[PDB]
Amino acid sequence: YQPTPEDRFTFGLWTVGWQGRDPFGDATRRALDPVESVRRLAELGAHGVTFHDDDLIPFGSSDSEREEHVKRFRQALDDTGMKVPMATTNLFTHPVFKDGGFTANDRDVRRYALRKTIRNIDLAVELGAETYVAWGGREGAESGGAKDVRDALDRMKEAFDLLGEYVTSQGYDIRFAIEPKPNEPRGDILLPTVGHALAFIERLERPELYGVNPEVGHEQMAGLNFPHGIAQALWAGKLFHIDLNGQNGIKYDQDLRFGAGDLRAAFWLVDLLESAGYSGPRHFDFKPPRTEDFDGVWASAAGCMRNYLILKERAAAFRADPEVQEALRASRLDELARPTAADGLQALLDDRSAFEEFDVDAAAARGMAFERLDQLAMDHLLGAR
Amino acid sequence: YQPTPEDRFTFGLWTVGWQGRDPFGDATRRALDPVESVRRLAELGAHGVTFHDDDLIPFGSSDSEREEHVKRFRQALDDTGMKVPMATTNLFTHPVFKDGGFTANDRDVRRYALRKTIRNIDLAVELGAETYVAWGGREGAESGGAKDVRDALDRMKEAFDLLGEYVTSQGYDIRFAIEPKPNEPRGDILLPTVGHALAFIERLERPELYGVNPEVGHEQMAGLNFPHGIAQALWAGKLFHIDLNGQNGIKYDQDLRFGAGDLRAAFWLVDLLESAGYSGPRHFDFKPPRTEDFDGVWASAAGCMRNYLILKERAAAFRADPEVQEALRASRLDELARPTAADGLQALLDDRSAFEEFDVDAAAARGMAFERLDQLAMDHLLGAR
Amino acid sequence: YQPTPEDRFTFGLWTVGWQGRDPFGDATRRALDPVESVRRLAELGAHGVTFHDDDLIPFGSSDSEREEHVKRFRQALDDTGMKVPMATTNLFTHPVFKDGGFTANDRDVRRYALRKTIRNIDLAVELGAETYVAWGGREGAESGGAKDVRDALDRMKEAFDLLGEYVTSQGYDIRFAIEPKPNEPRGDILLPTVGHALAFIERLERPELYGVNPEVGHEQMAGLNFPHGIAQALWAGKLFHIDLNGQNGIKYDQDLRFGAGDLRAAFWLVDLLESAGYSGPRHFDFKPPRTEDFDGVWASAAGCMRNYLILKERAAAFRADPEVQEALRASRLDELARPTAADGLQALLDDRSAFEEFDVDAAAARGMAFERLDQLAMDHLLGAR
Amino acid sequence: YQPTPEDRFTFGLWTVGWQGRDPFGDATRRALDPVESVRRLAELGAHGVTFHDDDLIPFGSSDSEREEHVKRFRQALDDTGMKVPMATTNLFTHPVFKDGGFTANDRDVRRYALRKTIRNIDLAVELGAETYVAWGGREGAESGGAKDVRDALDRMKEAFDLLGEYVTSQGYDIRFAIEPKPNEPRGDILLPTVGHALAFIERLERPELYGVNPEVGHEQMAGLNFPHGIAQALWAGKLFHIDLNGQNGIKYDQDLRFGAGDLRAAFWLVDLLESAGYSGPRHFDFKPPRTEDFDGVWASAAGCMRNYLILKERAAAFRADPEVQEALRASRLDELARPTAADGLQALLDDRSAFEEFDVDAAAARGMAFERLDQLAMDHLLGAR
Ligand SMILES: [Mg+2]
Ligand SMILES: [Mg+2]
Ligand SMILES: [Mg+2]
Ligand SMILES: [Mg+2]
Ligand SMILES: [Mg+2]
Ligand SMILES: [Mg+2]
Ligand SMILES: [Mg+2]
Ligand SMILES: [Mg+2]
Repeated sequence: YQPTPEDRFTFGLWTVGWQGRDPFGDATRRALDPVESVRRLAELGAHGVTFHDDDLIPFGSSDSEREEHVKRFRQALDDTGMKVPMATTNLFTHPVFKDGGFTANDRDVRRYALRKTIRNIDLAVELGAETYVAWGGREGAESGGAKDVRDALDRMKEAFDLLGEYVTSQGYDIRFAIEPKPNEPRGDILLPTVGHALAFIERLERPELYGVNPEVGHEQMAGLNFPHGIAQALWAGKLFHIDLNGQNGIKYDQDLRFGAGDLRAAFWLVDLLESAGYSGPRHFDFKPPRTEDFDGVWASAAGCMRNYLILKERAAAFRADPEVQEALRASRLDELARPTAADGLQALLDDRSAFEEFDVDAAAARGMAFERLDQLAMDHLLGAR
Repeated sequence: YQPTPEDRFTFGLWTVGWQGRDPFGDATRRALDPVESVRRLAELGAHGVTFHDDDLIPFGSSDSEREEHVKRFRQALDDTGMKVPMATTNLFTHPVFKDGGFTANDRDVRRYALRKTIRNIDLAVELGAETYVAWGGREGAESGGAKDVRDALDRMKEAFDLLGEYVTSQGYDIRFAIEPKPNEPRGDILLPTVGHALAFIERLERPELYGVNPEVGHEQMAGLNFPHGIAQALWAGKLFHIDLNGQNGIKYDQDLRFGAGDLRAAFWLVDLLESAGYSGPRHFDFKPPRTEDFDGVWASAAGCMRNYLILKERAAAFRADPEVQEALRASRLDELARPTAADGLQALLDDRSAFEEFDVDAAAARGMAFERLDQLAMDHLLGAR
Repeated sequence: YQPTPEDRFTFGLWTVGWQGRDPFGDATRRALDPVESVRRLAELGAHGVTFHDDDLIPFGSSDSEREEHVKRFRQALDDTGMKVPMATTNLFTHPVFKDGGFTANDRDVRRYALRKTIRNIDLAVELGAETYVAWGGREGAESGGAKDVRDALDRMKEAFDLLGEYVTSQGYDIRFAIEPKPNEPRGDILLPTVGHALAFIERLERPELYGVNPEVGHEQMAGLNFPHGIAQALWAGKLFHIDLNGQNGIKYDQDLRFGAGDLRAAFWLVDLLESAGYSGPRHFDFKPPRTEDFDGVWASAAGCMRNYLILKERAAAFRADPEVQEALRASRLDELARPTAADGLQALLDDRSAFEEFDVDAAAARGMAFERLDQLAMDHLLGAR
Repeated sequence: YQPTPEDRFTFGLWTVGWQGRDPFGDATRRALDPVESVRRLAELGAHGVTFHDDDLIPFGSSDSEREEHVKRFRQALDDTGMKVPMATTNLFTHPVFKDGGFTANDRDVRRYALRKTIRNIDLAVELGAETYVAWGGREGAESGGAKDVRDALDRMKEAFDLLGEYVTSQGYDIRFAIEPKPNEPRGDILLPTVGHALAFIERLERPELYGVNPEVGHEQMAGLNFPHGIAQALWAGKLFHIDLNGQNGIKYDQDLRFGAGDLRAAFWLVDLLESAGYSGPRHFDFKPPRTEDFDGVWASAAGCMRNYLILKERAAAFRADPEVQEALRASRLDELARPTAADGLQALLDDRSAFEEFDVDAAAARGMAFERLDQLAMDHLLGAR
């Protein structure tokens, strides 16, 4: 189960670089130089890395310092063959963003947030990124009167429209991906789920430029089914990027390594991505627990990739098993894929077998055989066949 | 705090008529005749009632029995002045719907579900309903392989497109409202939140015909902020109807009377509906607890309306208080309503006060004054001013 | 992975016998004769069955009808070799119990609940049960003023004390097990978790007679770690019985087959029960989903036992792996088992290496190596070694 | 609604002193001198303050620096009349505690944790504290193999037994209170709820020395009913202290000001504390949101006390209303307080009115009248009577 760069596994600089500061504790690890992270991730078999502006260039850097930070980083990419497929903006750490960036109540903060974003879009394009992610972690509220949400959505649409005007006027070949999260660090965050983000995109001026960047743990913080939400994003043509990690139910954002948390949900996710032919990066947004030293950091990162590859093998074995293929027919998955009424509305209205002469009791007696099918999936996941 | 029919309070026949059967217990109340419910709700000051087909016409009724059930019902409406603003279809009780209606794996069940729906659309229009609600309570799954969600969404879109073709060909003046719910009775339900439903509507052939019917308790079963979701639905122009009740957190669907559950969320909801000028029915989808006899049924229904009227008074007093109006300016709600960059993208890029000369430390030091504002809201809710 | 009666797998009559009625739907399966269930479970390799009084003897049965129902049941046990290790009382289905049994506000209902329980204790002893379970599903409230919880706990203690007086005066060799549940069907249920039940037992007059009957899905409805709670019950010497099933997070009580839901938690549970030497029944309290016909009922029951046996093999392989044993030493699980201060309080106070000369920075730098250990557990669960 | 020191309102130094650093953001406020906090809280009408050792004496302070920090603090207490009723130990911030204090896998860390605690017990007694709180925020795990919970509970019992030996040998008049929390910052925390903590205390060598310090928001992070848990703690005689704040459901620990979050639960809590005659401190463990400047800090602290006093008035008015007193009799709260069987077991067995001649249908038909009672409580809370 050895990863190769062809598997397209990517990691944020902020993931293996997390120093372990949590709301009740100080850092347990020293800071990692971005160049060392790139080198160490390349040896593990990763394809590339991603970054926030402030991960790569310390906040408040002079233009001269900025140029040398980028130059060092580019040299590490050239030495290793790593790519940078995605970049994003930090609009959440600095105190100025305490009430948001794009939807801060203060207008001057909103204009600053846009300029900070635009400057990193230029850098991302220079480094070859294809996707630009926006996680509005500070957009939201702890109390009801603090934020008029209709006005906030007006401001959010205004910001993303301006960003789309900028990339189209510059001729950039980059697309945007909105990352939803239901809560934390704000009491409630705007666009809290995949669904809310997909709905918002359809009101932007150039919807074709925007998709979603869903994260396993974030949808699970609302108790939702992550594979179901990914299926709706794929159905809409909007899965531009994906963040993989693990989460144990409804609680604080744990960012466990992928495969931890809800293991069966991880299996059904990999089954779906591989069956659908998703061709984007398999990106890990995770935190090595602060109990770990640097050896544990790299073990946890390796485990992300290993677990994806194990689940990929088991899902493929499941779908290729002739006994599973007949169980899928026994449960009428083949009929689900067939149109309900390709004969049209009038023919349906005239069809007495659809109502007047439909035997509801005979249809109701037909078992779905879902439990046999699900035990075949369990046996395949566990390697018990 | 006396309701009048001008307040537009409506109730489902199935609400006060719930006999108290739950998954662990038998019914504690006898069945109510729809005619008696209409009479008793009119005396309490309700505006009208809503129904599922099977609430009004017992399943399996002959055409002759059907005509007399409707005739009796219409006479009660004429005697009381009650209206019927909304109707819906039962696609969840009968065993034939155990794997769904519109997205059942069996194609013949899906065609039956469409014919059952179309027949009740005709009845709804005859009784004057303006909105037709769809709650897909059986659309979903308990296990991952049972339902290919991309195929299921294809079938769901096919069903709603056929329904829109039917109403437009018949010249009906009725619109559809999709009611989301995250889970129960299926392990996960398709279109689980307001957001997912809004996103789905934008892929239908005639999106102008479809909106949402959100329910307080359902969004709270995913831990989401119900007033925030309503604000996004209003922003999109899609709040066609609303279901009011109460829910104590993430658990089974409690359907408590409105004002029970999360009281502060009820206050912010009423504030938003009244400020936005929502003019549709204030519909209660609630269950009088099975501890109650019929006197308790009518007390619980009266309490729904009373709590709405109390909260309406307190929210109005909050917004009209000059001290609250200056607190809103102190927290810069006025600036949130002003465009970020009406001067345009180029002017923003050329504005040195937006980045090069922006004083981030001075802006970061400005307090938001949100806690004073929220205590003014608490004082108004509690009548402590 | 074939079960034998030596594995001690047991099932409630109400599990495979569940007809599929849920709060929104009618039954999808016909009722099962208890004699047929006993026969079919014996062929699958079960050890025995459990029952509520009303599962075996329809409510309101004459003494003559009661005798023939028991006689038929006993003959099926004799023909198959099945045992009855546990019995319990239905104090939740009949409308008279709508506000509780032992803690109903009406005193005459509380006395009736005690007499109904005592009559089934006699039957349980006659059939050889060693454990008598109490699930107070109706003990609780939907509103704050309905139930004074201090008075309710007085009544709950009074009921269990009277039951302990009864069994000791009759010379019965049977013990009680309290089954906690946080909510459903009441809005909040008294003694909602394993912890609350353990604490309550220590205030009874004869605490040695009472332990807990925890259920996987119930602790997960509060978001708690089920293996951790089982460990505390074992530590206290109070794990008298256990209910095995599956649950997908915080929502309605799903009662999925064991191994579904949180698969990793099922692995750690089996590891703990087998390591600790738990010798009681492995009881399944689960519902075959109402999508299934009778073939699916028996497939789902077989899957309960199969999943336990697979996890038992993988946990045993994990603990016997020499590489796992050195990883446990690397993470200092051996030091956790050693007393902190067997030298005593005074020696600890005089030990300068414990404070004055303790090198906190060197200790803080030691990694715990927990992520390597957890990936070894994942590899063993998945059969990737 | 003006607080006086007779109301016994207390605040932790770490509450108003929280600088606003969260897991995704830097501090938004400068650090407060403990002496200034004492002065400002005294002017607001607080009774006293509480502290962790490291709040008052920076970690790593020399004995000489330690003496001057305490001397300054004592002078502020003398100048203002503020008391110190509670103190606690920081066993969670420093990296050395990353795997726990009392239950760390490393034995030398566990011995250090005990010595750090004992040194602050001496200081607490010197400053007059009556209660010593222990919050084991780092005791727990993110993965199943990292922590054998039976061994961890052995170590936890060993630590608390040693602490009880220390206070009894020194002749101190101080008692311990264990503060439960279900999760955060560890993935699962040991003793996660009030119930688990009460059960654990009964296995200590001197149980009379230990009680609980429950926190509103912590029990709500498991979806539990906080007034119900407080009632069980009072019933057991173990409510030694209480932490008041607000929480919006199952998510990260919000620590909102008291009265925010679940407002109805706050009403029922105040009703219970006042009815039961709880005479300990009303302690606020809350965080002014990081959106606020120092004016907002003091507004949020004032709001804690104001909301308690408003709810106290409304609960008193509820219980004194003659119409509420007859509604309580209508719902048979008076019968709940009467023994079920003071006549004894034999008389109950001989009572034919309890079973043979009990009319279950007549009893089942009696409504509980709980909804009328709950609307009277709502009207009183809202000042609508
Ligand atoms: Mg995350
Ligand atoms: Mg992410
Ligand atoms: Mg509902
Ligand atoms: Mg509804
Ligand atoms: Mg259950
Ligand atoms: Mg059970
Ligand atoms: Mg807290
Ligand atoms: Mg606390």
